[PDB]
Amino acid sequence: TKKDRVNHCLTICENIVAQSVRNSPEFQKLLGIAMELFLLCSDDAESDVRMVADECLNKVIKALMDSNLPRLQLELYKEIKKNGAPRSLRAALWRFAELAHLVRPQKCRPYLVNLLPCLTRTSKRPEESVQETLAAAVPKIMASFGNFANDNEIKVLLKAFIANLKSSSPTIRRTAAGSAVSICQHSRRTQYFYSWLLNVLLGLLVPVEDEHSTLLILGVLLTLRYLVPLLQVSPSAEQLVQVYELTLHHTQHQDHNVVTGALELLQQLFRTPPPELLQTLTAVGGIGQLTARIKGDIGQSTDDDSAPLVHCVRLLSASFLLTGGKNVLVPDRDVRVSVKALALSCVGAAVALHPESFFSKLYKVPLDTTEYPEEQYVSDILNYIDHGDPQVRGATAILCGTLICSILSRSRFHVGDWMGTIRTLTGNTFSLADCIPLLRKTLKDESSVTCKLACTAVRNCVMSLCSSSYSELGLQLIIDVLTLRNSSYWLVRTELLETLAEIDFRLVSFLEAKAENLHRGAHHYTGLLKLQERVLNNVVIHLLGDEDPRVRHVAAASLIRLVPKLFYKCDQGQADPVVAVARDQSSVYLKRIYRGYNLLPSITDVTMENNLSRVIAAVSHELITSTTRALTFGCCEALCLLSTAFPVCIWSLGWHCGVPPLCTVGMATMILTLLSSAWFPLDLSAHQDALILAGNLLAASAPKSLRVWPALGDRALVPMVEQLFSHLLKVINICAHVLDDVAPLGSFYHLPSYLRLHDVLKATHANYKVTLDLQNSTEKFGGFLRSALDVLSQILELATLQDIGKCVEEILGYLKSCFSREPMMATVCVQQLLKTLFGTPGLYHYCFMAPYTHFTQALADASLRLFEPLVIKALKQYTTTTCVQLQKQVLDLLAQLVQLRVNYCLLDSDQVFIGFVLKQFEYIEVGQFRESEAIIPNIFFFLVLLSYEIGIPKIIQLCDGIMASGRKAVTHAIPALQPIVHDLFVLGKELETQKEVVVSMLLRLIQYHQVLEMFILVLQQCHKENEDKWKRLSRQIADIILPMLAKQQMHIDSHEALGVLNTLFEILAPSSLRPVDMLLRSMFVTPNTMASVSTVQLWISGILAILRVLISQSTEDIVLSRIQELSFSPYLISCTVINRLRDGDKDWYVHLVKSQCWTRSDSALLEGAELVNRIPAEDMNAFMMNSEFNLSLLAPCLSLGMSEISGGQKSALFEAAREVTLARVSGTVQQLPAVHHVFQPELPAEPAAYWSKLNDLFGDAALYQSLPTLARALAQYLVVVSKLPSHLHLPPEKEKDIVKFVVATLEALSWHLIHEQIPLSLDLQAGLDCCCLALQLPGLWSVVSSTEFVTHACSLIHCVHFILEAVAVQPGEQLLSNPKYITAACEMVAEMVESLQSVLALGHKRNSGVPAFLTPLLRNIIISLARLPLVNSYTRVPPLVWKLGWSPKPGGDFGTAFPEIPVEFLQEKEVFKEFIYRINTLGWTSRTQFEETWATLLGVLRTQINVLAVQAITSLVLSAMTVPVAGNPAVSCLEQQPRNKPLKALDTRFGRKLSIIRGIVEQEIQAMVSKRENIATHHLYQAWDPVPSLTTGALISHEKLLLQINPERELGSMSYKLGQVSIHSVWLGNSITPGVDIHSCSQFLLELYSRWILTPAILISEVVRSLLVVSDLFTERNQFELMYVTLTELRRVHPSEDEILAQYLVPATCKAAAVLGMDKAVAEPVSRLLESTLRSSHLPSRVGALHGVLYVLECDLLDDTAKQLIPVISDYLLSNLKGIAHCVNIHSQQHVLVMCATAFYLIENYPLDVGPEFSASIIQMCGVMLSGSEESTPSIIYHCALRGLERLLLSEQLSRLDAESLVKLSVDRVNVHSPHRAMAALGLMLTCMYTGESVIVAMERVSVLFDRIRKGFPCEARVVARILPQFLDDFFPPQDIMNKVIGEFLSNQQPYPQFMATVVYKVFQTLHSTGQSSMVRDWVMLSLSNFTQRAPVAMATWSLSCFFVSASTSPWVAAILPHVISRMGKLEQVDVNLFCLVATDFYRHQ
Repeated sequence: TKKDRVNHCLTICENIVAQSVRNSPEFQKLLGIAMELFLLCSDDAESDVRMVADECLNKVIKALMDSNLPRLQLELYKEIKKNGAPRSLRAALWRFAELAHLVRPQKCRPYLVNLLPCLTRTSKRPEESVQETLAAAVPKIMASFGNFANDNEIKVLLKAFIANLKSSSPTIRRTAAGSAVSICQHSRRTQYFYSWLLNVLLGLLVPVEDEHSTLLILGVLLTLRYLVPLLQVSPSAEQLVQVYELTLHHTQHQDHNVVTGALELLQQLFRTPPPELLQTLTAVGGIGQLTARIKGDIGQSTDDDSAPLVHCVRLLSASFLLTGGKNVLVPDRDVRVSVKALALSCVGAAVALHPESFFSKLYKVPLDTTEYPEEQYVSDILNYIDHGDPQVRGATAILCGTLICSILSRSRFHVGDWMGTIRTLTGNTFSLADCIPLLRKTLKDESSVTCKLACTAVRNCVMSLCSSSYSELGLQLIIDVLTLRNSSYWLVRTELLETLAEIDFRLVSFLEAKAENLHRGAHHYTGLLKLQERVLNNVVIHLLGDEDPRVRHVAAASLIRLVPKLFYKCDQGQADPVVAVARDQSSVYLKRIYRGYNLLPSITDVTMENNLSRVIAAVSHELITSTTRALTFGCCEALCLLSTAFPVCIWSLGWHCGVPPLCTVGMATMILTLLSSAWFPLDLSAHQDALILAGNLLAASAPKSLRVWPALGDRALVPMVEQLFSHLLKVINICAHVLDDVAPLGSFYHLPSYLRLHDVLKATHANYKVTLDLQNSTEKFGGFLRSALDVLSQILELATLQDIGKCVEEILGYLKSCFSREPMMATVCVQQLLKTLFGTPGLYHYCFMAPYTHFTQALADASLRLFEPLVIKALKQYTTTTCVQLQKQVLDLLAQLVQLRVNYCLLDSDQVFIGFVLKQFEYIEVGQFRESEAIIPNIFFFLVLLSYEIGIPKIIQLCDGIMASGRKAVTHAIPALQPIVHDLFVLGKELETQKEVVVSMLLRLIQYHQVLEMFILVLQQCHKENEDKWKRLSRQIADIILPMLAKQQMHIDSHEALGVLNTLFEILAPSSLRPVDMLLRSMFVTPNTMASVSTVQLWISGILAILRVLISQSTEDIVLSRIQELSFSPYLISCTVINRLRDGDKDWYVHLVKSQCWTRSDSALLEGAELVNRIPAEDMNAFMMNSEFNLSLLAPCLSLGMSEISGGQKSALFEAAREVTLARVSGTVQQLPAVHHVFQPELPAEPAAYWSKLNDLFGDAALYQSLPTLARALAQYLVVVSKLPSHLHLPPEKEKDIVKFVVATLEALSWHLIHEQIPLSLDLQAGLDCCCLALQLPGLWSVVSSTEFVTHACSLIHCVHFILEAVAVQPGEQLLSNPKYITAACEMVAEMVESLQSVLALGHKRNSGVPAFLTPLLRNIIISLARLPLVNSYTRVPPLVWKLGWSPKPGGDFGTAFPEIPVEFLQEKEVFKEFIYRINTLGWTSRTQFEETWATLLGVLRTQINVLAVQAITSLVLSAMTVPVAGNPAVSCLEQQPRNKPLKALDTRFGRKLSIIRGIVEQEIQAMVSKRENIATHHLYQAWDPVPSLTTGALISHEKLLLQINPERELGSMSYKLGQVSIHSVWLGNSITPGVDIHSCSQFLLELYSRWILTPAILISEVVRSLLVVSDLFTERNQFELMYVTLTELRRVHPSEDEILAQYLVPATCKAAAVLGMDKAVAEPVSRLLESTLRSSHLPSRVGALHGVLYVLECDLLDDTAKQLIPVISDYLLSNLKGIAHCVNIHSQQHVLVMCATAFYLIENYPLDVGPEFSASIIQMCGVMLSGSEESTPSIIYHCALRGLERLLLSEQLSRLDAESLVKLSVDRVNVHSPHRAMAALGLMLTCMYTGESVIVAMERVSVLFDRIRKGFPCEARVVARILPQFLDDFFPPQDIMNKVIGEFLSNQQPYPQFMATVVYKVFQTLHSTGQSSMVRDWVMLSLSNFTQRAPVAMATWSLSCFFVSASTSPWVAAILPHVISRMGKLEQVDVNLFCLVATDFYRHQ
């Protein structure tokens, strides 16, 4: 039945696994019985039976390590106690060590007690096969069952194994020695049990002159080779020196098995020495202080005057390998060559310890000069290079390696001076010139065992020579190893490349330039000796192409060690090779997204990015141009080890090659073509390294690309991500059908390419399930399944819900089968899916000048649910596993189900999982837990985050147990509080008591430098919360740590440790460091003893970190006054004190213009200003600056010379009249007295007789007349400053005298109201315009603020409160219902700002008293005076505070410098509504005052005050959004962006003519039609639109954005109206396309408004509205993605019928999807929400939903199916215009205005997506509305639908029949009566003629312009006379233009020819072109006949003189016409003489 016995064992195995039913009361009985029967199959003796049925028992265990582990391990302990056959007991003992680390620590302590009776019987067994496997289980069992035993159980077990050293078998001697030493690593006390094994063994060799049973001598020396590796009460320093004398007697005790036993013990105690033993041998006296074949006086190891390591080399040589007479070999007959091999390796490991031994004499007393001629030294050790075999010539190859390694490190590379001292002491002649040619020879040796040992000698020896004086010989040994690259022994080639990885090839390139003979060398070569390109192209990349899997892996790790060490020539950092070595030695001595990628700005070394881009150039070249299988295969393994040490996201400029050509996608296009071949994935050793490297190269595009697969946003990048996500779902599809035996989107059935991949994952899985070996790193399926769930993770971050929404079904099925094999990184696949299913330089720079200036810059700053089946399975694993890499990834999966609020239903009835985390705190304190270190930071993050739903009272009692009762702090106690402190201090009366508890615990723990990072968090919140509490706490830790720094209790051993303590004294409050009594007693101290470098090192770190305080925090003056009092003697550490511690008509024209200028006053001002122009311009000041020039001819002289500059050439009008204006300003202030006193209208003469001078030099009625004529002068000059060149700005020296003159003209205004009357009340208006502009300029406003002008800034407050009170405040009222004058100026400004609510608001019931031309002027001037630093601190205090008890002292070197208001007053609503008024209309100042108001509002964040402070945070960001000064509502207003592009119809030669004509028409509209929100003053051409340029730039003027402004807005009215930042302007300031840190304030607001949504229904509505306004200021594609996620989870939860909340979120959700891609997963949620709200009955809900149409329709090329839902929005627009065609007054205003603005945006940009019938019918609905009456359709509805009609014509989109419908409607509206209505209709008549019988139809349009002169107001017909000169010259020739003008000039129905006189003048002088200047003459003849039929006789002669002027000579007749048309009637004798002169120069002109 021998073949019948085989079939029985194998059928029992398969019917247990295929049950699929475990933990059953039927299944429990079956597994016990037939489990003992698997080993009787092995107990039966046949190799056909023994081999077959032992691999079958391993199929049961591994399929049941998850399910039934406690049932498996109970049957198995029974068999050892049975103590069966030596074949039966053996193969069960393999099984029980591998399942020892699978037990739980709950059940472990019963398993320990039962084994020690069972583990002693198998130690007493003499079977030599049973004893072997126990030395491979007592390593594994007692390391996991180690910690659970006391001191009683482990002393019994070690007395047994020593009685197994008393046996004679060589197999049984070495298994009892490795059992004693594996326990003491894990016993209970690792250091206590090392000292106990050394006492037991030396009594077995107590005094050595005995008979010691020479088998038992070998038992004691083998337990000591295993324990000396572990020695590095304690094992004492006198216990270890008894070990060492024991062996030197036993290197002499004769045997060949006992001589070889004490020579392996000596080779290992020098390599890894115990540090107590190591100092007693190098010391000079050595053993003499601890006590208080050879034929000469050696001198034993007790003697002084020589080290014992000088002694120990004399002894091992003359007995083994040297004869004391002559340089001669010892024969191999005497000493074996196994015994001569271990004696050459012990002489080499001591020279690395004590190098002076090798130069010593062999005998101390010389040996018999009669017999021997000469005595020799120990240099005949180096004659064993010629001795025979390997490992003697190879172990004298390694004796010359560490003799050169350890002279250079002994004497610091001084091989000159150190060799002199020895030669006069021991007279040998042995230089290092006689050993390197002994080392150059063994590299060339024959045997491949001799070559392995000579190339480890160059690992030690060529980093010490090459930087030494012998670096001529040091470079040659670099050369010879390069010839050893092609020898055919696989261990010879991998110890080459480690001595080519430790090379510093920046120090190696330096020696090449110095060489001249070494480049030649042998055979006289010519050229360069290129080491670097030959050692990198022809070894390291070349040895990647080797055949062995051993040689390919070691060559990758060198390119991790070579890249920081290259030095390629001529970088833009290091230039020379001299400067290269200097930068690697100055950094040494002078100082949650997934793991793949990065979003930082990524500061990087510029020259370290250059060495990493030359090693990825030659590596992608032996992967593409390679011809072998072996070059492609082991160079995908060298690219996966770069990207885990030099990641791609950090070093992207090195990895970049090509793709996106600029954050990179480097080289990832080749490697996908390797994987898609059917050749390369068929072997799992390097297909798993090509998947970890293709996920690093598609993730470095994540900081660029992100704004199918809609989040990729780069269509050249999508096929690289479509492929891997197709490649990684077909490799989790072949790992699902393999772990479960099932026959063969992700699908590999129909591919024949991936049916080859199913036979390769099934060969590596038949060797795991058959061979039980749990602890393997390399498994190639367990290594391969780790690689393809790591990179399925990193792609899902790029994915969205819309791409994965068809695959959440797919990826969850595979992981339930992929869970059991590797659950550690199968939840890292599950941790990420839930994120994206829920949305989420020249050697003076380097050595000194670059590190010297990081020093001084930080000192000035020191002066300052398908988861429900998968989620339940992961919780059963944590209770039953034991590997603590898996316990760490399960505590992060549950901190994400509580943030993303999954309800606490994972434990539906009980509290099963939370009860198990409390028990694990029992095993850490006692220490019955194996790897608590890697779980204790993540245990405590799970616990604190649940309590916001175990409470924070209970959480902090658990952490107090670990610290005082448990292990050390730097693993357990200090990472325990990093989750608590960050989640308690950063994020009422219950919260105050728990903060006192946590600060007391750290004071017990200050000693550690990781505890000092937690305490920089504590000090930065008290400076923010409460500055009274901030200074109390920095005093308590002042007198703790400075007593520690003198007694050196502070662990500052690291340079991670000195960096934490110096950022502490900056942030510690300077009041606690201001007495220098404490810092000096902690400074000038002496430590206890400076013998040890543990204690020398902590005393010099206390002196370096309290000296960073005496340099910054206190200057030189304070420090040295103290030491005169404190007797700190300079003999503190002196050379006597430091020693005991270490041991212990040219001129005719000039006269005519004088008649109206040198006069008193005239009305000729616009006519007077033109005559001064053509004065010959070389002389203005001679003809303007005179005795009496009219100063009312000087201020309108400034306005006309600006219009020349705004278009063209520089103006002689405007340049020379800036010189005249500012000279008269100075002399009146020179007429003012010297020292100014403040004006006081209440008590004027009571101060002094200063006011006596002020009425005679200033109070003259002749000097008063100038002050309103000099007051119009400075009004027009300060306006144009925003648009003048730099020649024309006001001078800096004349800047003081324009500040002093605003003060002096506003005090002449207050001086008439007292005495005479009002000044003139136009002179009320001219004097307060000089004052409104000096407060808007950045130059003039700064001078008013300084200390010199306290009198001049408090006198504009007394005199603007005197003009506002003497006009508005009727007698017997008020406005609303230090020296004295400063606080009488400070109380004055508080009263005026409360009036802007009531008094000065434009149109209030209280505003009937102010005459409403000052409510523009006096509203802008009360704002800019309370921005002064004299005043501003008091004005922000609301008036309910001063009734309460708040009055601190002011000091700022001024009057009032009050601190800001504390939070406790703001907790009342009436007190809180008045503080928010003072901050918006007032703005802010320099940027320090912006962050003061930010901290006061957040502490407010009872629900009546939660509502009103979310609205206060909206208004603070917008004053950082303003385009000028940004924080001043006086000057400026909010920036807006046109969503209409600039036009195409301009920029042609006919098109540049289009832009001049409609410049004149639009500009006098805004003087009539518009609202002046921007403009305070009364001046005319104030056209100012704050559209910026865009990274912002200059400001765009109003004439350049001619038709940019959107039709949603009233003319010029600047406010928020939902369209401020259009998504055109998001993408080109923040480059994303699918002074305040304003970026800082917008990240903090995304965290706050999501936790309130995910609050009462009052607070639901006002939180969605604050987030839509700040959306102007989101500056990143990371920031727009978080906005869209929070708004969609609301709608499914919050009810649909909340129609306040419904109309803020439809504007909110739609502006996200525009900056985001409007993709197929985004369109279907965004398109459905716009359709429903337009059906709502709530009329302001209709209006917010229509702005969301625009942003979707605006920029993104919209999806083709979703643009068929534009006929959803097209149909709504037709229905509500036919009802609001006739009547607009009835229905609405801003529902009628916003709805016609989006009709115009469809016809231009998106024509074809709507019908052609829809375009022509929006034209017709603006006929009925624009031809309505002046009350049927309002003026605001009129002007906005009409500006959009001339937009569509300039766009070239409209048809030829569609365009002429607009032509007819514009004719009928010019003849309506209202001219502001009729000024806009004239602009439409131009554009139709400017987009286009030809002679005939143009006759009708021209005569429409001529009638508006006749009928029409003179505010209208100024516009018509500027155009019609320029208008007629362009269209039709001047023979036809001439007939209509004069016949409509001479007519009796001409109401005034005055404005018709300017029309005829500009025609002729363009007709004075050379072709038509004579045709000018013919038309003069016909018009003279018409005058003979007469007008009235005074009137008829006036028209004659105007005509001949316009047709005359050039220089002087042409300038007479404004002097002629000045006097129209009123004939004079002076009038008769002027007619004669003009028409006679024409008689000589013919």
